[PDB]
Amino acid sequence: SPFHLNDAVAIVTGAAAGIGRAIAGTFAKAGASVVVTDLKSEGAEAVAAAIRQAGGKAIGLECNVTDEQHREAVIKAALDQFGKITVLVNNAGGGGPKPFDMPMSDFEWAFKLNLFSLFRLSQLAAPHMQKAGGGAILNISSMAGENTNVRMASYGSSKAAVNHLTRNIAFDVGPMGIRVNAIAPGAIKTDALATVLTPEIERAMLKHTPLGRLGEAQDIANAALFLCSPAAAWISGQVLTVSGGGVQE
Amino acid sequence: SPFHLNDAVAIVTGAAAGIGRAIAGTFAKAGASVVVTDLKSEGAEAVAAAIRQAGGKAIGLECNVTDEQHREAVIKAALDQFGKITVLVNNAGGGGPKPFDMPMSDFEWAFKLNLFSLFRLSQLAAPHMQKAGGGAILNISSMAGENTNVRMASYGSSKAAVNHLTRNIAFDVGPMGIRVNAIAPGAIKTERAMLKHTPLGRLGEAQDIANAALFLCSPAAAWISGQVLTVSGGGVQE
Repeated sequence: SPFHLNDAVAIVTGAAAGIGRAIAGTFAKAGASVVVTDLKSEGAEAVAAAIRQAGGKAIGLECNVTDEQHREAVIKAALDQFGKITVLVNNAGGGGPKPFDMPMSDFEWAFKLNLFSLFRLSQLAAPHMQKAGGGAILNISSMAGENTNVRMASYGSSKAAVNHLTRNIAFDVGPMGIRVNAIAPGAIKTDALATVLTPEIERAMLKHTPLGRLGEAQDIANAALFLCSPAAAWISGQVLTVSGGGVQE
Repeated sequence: SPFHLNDAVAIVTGAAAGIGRAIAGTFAKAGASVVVTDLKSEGAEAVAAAIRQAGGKAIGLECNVTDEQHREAVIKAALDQFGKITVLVNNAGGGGPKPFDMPMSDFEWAFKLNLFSLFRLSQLAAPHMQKAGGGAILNISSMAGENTNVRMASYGSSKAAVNHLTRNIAFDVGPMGIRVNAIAPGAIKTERAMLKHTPLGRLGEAQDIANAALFLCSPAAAWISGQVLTVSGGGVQE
């Protein structure tokens, strides 16, 4: 099977919960040594400990991905712990609906968090992936990068930039043996709150979801494993939308 | 004919030369009073003076569109001179090919110059547009916003952000009576290699872009918003 990550070393950011946590655990089961990072150090550590107790190799670190010193520390930690970097999953991000008249600090922060952080981490990881014989970068984007709605000036525009960055930097790092792809997830039921996801909003989301259920973090992690494995060795510059056939407003 | 800009007041940024200059002069000939701005004071004044000599209404002023005090000065100059704002053409921008390992300040500057500037100018103009009964915003983007190539990490990604900003803020400002569109222009004369994949077999003129700009800012486009119109002879140059 080509769907393994044998001898890989994967950095997974923002991974104390949700999609990032599922990606970290799945990648470790598939053979990768995993560097789990999160804004809360205790949460990254809990994921890494669970991986180790299940028979895998992992460490957990605090990382504010918007801080250059934190970014450099994560790169160094991966090299100090496992000797190389071959996979980078840029899952850290955030934001959401905001009014058109938002303060410019809010608009700029969407870009610092969703885009500048993962571009810089990609810059820092790429020389190490080339030295290791090749690698894969995976960006977790959002369906907002392709869809259009109210209150999306910062969130939608920053995620659109993530999508197009993915397509373009594939040309820059392909000759170094590095693939770059993105996943745009639909609405995920994992870690969603029952008060935020009460049956009337769930019914309204499922009305435009052909497959009749909301997503799970493991769905995204399965697609992430595919895109970071030799099974996707000739796939680069792609944005894969995982959303059950539809959209969830 | 609703292809005119009668009684309009249009701010046009980056208008000292090329597309911006053509849009300013075209918009004035179509009936608009034009606030011509450029990073270079002399470039903006020269175009505004040439418009006035040809019989139009125009003022020119320096504006670094990445400087908040400059942005506010342009809004105030439009209101002081002409009493309202109904059209904003965001043509100021820049950048180009850069290596993947560029300094981070280069990457961030692409977004400050190409995106943050025109979002903030859109925020500043919109309440005045709403009070005037409606308006049109036009963003001059780039074909790099939808194309994929080497050395495009900052330029391509920032122009893609401009395109998607256009699509999304159309939802926010439509209820204020404001349309928002973009143009992605092809290579303009200011050869057989650049034209090898251009169906119409010629380079563009600045006037080609200005004609499309005039349409999209005119009542003839009163029900068009959120669109990115590519004006490039059917293909990609170079």
